[PDB]
Amino acid sequence: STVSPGVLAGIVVGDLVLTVLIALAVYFLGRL
Amino acid sequence: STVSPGVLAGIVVGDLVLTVLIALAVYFLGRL
Ligand SMILES: CCCCCCCC/C=C\CCCCCCCC(=O)OC[C@H](O)CO
Ligand SMILES: [Ca+2]
Repeated sequence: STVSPGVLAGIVVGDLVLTVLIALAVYFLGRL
Repeated sequence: STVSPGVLAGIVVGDLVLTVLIALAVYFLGRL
């Protein structure tokens, strides 16, 4: 087979951190 | 190693849930 536990965690934590970065950037670009 | 179907489903849903709440949070905050 499915996915290794390390690959999944990396993908997901990566997904979420990116989600946060985008959210911050939308907020601040919205301050302009 | 390999991730069970149950855990994969739990993780995928946990990700989705945190994603929409992060989006909601920025919706609210951007409104201030
Ligand atoms: C292999 C591990 C990858 C780590 C990735 C972490 C990302 C999920 C973070 C928070 C979920 C919190 C929301 C709660 C939603 C239901 C609980 C849940 O996610 O359950 C997972 C568990 O594996 C059920 O078997
Ligand atoms: Ca995502």
